Amino acid sequence: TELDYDTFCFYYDWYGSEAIDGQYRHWAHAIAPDPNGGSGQNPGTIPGTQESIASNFYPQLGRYSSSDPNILTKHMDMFVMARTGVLALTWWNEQDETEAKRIGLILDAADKKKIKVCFHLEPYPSRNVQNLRENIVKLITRYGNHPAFYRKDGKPLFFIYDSYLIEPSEWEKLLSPGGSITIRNTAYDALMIGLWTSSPTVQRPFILNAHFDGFYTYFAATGFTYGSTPTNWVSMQKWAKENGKIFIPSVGPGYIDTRIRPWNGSVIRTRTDGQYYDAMYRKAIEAGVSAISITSFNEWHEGSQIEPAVPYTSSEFTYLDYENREPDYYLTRTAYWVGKFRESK
Ligand SMILES: OC[C@H]1NC[C@@H](O)[C@@H](O[C@H]2O[C@H](CO)[C@@H](O)[C@H](O)[C@H]2O)[C@@H]1O
Repeated sequence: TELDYDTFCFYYDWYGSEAIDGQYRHWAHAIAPDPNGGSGQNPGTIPGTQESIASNFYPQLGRYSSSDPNILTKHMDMFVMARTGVLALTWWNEQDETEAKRIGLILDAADKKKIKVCFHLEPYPSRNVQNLRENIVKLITRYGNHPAFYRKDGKPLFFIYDSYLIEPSEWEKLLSPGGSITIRNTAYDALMIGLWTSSPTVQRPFILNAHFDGFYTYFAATGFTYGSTPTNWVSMQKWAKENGKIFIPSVGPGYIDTRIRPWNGSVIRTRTDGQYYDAMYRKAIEAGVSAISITSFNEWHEGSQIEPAVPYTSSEFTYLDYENREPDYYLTRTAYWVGKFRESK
């Protein structure tokens, strides 16, 4: 029954409905050009109609709005069902007051069920260490006193997606104790969790020289990177422990993004009735880590979601579904692994 507060589930608040947002945002989505394709590609778009959404799966809740209070209550009950104590909220620096209202709604809904919220800092336009500092300050100032705001031993925690886009010489200005714009030992200090992608030869000095407090791996597809290859996790944890870093491996129930990335079929990982998820979660537990991240609650575009999905077929597409499992199976199976994680933590 207890929620686990070292289990972080990646959450996306970008979905819209006609009724609430005036358009089916994200259910409608651009199809991505092939990176190795020609020069003048015209991939098209997915309209976000009932028949055709930007996912290989279909949500039980339909084409929902992330701002719908009814949807928010349902998602928070699903977090409770999954025993996942922390919602890791995608954050794109939209800056409009709509973003603020939405974050406020999520924090209020989370706190009713004693869920905590931390921020997942995305590669927003012109992201750099100076505006990242400004934004961390704004987020802590604005939300740091909310009861649902996540802290570990007094410290806020931020996941930094695609952190490699900013060189360690830049990171050190923000994250070194002697950094020219440091947050260390200020009111705005936080646990900063960077993305580990490739081999230890590159990643080890990256993490040390950038002064991250920890690292995560994000990708739900096993083998996509060195960091998302679970057999590496024991050795990654031993390095983390040796160097005083927090390792938060990411586990997911599967992966498929071919509706929006039709050229990306080699990254597909089938769910095989839960067997994929079991194998990956088990590997994280066996690595003896102190925290786990789940990719994802509701990244519907990438087919990594544990949110309940239903069978559905339209003239546009035959959606995948949870096969010989109920719509809520990945929630309850998450709860099962969280219990196992807790027993040996
Ligand atoms: O949260 C980290 C990372 N997760 C996978 C994606 O959600 C990615 O965003 C990119 O891809 C999505 C579609 O899957 C697209 O909507 C978004 O605009 C891209 O930035 C995200 O950064």
